[PDB]
Amino acid sequence: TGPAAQAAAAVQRVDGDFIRANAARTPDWPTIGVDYAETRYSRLDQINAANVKDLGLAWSYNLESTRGVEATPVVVDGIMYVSASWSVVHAIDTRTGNRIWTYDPQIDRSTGFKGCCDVVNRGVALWKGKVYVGAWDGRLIALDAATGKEVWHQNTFEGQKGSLTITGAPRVFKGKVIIGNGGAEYGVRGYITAYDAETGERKWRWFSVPGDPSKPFEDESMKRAARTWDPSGKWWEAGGGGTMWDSMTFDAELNTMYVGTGNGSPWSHKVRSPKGGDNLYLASIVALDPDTGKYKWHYQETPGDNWDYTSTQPMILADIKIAGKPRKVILHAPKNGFFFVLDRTNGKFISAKNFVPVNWASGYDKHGKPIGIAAARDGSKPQDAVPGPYGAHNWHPMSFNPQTGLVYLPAQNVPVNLMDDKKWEFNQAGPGKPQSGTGWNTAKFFNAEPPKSKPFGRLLAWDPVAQKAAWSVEHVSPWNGGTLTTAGNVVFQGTADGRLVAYHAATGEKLWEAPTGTGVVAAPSTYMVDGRQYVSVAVGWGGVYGLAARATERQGPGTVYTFVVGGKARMPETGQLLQGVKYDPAKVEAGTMLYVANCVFCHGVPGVDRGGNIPNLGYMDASYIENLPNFVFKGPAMVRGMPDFTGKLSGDDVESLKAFIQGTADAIRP
Ligand code: HEC
Ligand SMILES: O=C(O)c1cc(C(=O)O)c2c(n1)C(=O)C(=O)c1cc(C(=O)O)[nH]c1-2
Ligand SMILES: O=C(O)[C@@H]1CCCO1
Ligand SMILES: [Ca+2]
Repeated sequence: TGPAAQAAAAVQRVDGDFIRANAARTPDWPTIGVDYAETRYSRLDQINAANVKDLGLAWSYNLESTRGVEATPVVVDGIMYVSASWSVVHAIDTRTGNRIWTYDPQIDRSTGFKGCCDVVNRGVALWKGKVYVGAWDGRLIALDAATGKEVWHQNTFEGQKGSLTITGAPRVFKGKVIIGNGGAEYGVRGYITAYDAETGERKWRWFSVPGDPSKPFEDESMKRAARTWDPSGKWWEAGGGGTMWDSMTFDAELNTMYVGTGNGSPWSHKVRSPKGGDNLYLASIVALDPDTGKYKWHYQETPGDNWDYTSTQPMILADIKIAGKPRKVILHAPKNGFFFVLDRTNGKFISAKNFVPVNWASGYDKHGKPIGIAAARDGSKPQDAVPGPYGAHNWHPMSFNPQTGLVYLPAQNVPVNLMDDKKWEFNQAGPGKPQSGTGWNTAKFFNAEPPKSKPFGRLLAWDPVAQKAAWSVEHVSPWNGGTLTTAGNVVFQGTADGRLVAYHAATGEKLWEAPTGTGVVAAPSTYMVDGRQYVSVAVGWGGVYGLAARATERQGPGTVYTFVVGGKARMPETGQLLQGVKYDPAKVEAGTMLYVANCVFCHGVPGVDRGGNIPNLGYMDASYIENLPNFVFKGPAMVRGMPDFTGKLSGDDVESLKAFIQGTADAIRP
């Protein structure tokens, strides 16, 4: 009614000029990152360091999901849009806390296995009356802002090979809606595509890595890039990787957009490109002309990527003084553990400093190239990878407060040990090849020896000019949520252990907190409605680490929590180690290999891990393990994302899996 008409009117106003005008005072949060630079800085200061202790719950909304929720809500004139699990979009009237509409693309649940890292979505984009979502199955869908009905869709995977999915938020720059995809763990060729925002007509496409060099190159950037790959490994079969699954930003004055590119496929550099090569444009920040998609320049953060070191993590465009001169930069802290400051007018390196311990490089030289540590490229034997695949910083948003000059950065360590699988062949699944049973192709072996580093999680306030930490708050677990900062001198961040917390932006002192029940991964947003400031966070534990581990005992549905000074709304709202399953201990080794090939990256290690948004097999009732075939072949949980292993497991393979599951629980029992 009133909500639908308000929604139509509010979203109709969203365009480039609107996003710029929203800068002087930010009453709305029109893009997932507030502005095109994606600073995630609100200029609102009604909630400030002196009164944030009086925040209370204004309302909460049930997203009804059970898997990860990674999106920051966007809000214009009190009308909120946020996605949940399986690409479902919700439009919420913040004045009542009630649903306006829900759009469910009805993703085939049997395809949950096609993505490496949970069935997530990092948000929607708004533009001239429509809401855009990148769906799991490859559709870019434009929805009517008032009704949630589809206006148009594009099958963005048409004609492209491999296990592609979409998890990121689209961006709309100058009337073109742009989206990438995920899949480099499986073997795909990364690309982004731009479509007309009004009609959906395809406008341009840019691939981040070259195709078969015996075929015409799509553009000069591809011909140039081919000179940095060794064709003896036929990289184009597996695809090469380079997926752009998360960060994109835009500078309208420079008429330049920027995209972070992903890791190599397969992960092992010696397998992917045998004789060497930087493998452009993997692991880079790339600048493109937003109108034509044409390459302008790039800066490669990790040449010869060999550890799943994506550069897709969220960058922030900022204007800061360095060496006493004004510089227009890009701030970026990707998985590899270095905080980069780059010149956004030309891609020139300014500085890089590690923000956590690292063991693949000792630093960057004066030309902006890493100085490698040899052992890290020795794939012939197990080697701890620090930061490793989970990343020193993953997609969880960071934020920049220009008044303190600090970047509030979620940092962590999840120990992993890697070595190369020199006998890997693309799509040839087999025992011991990690998750190959559902299409992964990393060409690595994991934890052939136990990693030695210790896990950690902390919120860093990083000074990009001095390239050092101004303050740090230690958390109990890795995989804490994204951040928000505001002119009220506060920083908001949810924790893996189940709280939304506000800290003083200058000191890191904790000023306020509330429980969220489940661990939080998405970053909050803030906005004004009828003269009052609200802070909202969409809570749904998940993402790749959240599939298998957790730091709260409690599990519940995805929920948007919204706080205001004085709110009074009421808040909404482990196990036994498996024992007794009959098994043959002699089959534990065979079961270990079959389990690593088919189950580990969703169910974790039985008993050792406790379960995240997917339950751990070492804590299930014995009936599930005693009767395992009932569950792995066209099981009752297919509708929830448990794959069908028909044609993948046979004979006595399930008995071997039982032996590994009960045997591992028996080995660690106190
Ligand atoms: C992620 C893509 C998965 C892979 C790979 C495997 N499993 Fe799974 N499983 C997954 C989900 C999302 C679920 C449902 C969780 C819920 O209850 O909501 C499951 C569930 C199971 C179960 C319980 C079955 C049931 O009907 O309740 C079992 C026993 C199980 N899965 C076993 C299992 C094994 C042995 C796998 C490797 C062969 C395996 N799963 C892979 C997701 C994923
Ligand atoms: O290589 C890829 O294409 C790809 C895709 C995605 C994804 O789309 O979410 C992730 C990753 N890689 C990845 O390396 C990673 O650490 C990761 C974590 C998460 C998550 O949502 O928690 N997604 C992804
Ligand atoms: O790269 C991935 O898809 C994830 C990150 C952690 C392990 O595998
Ligand atoms: Ca990856």
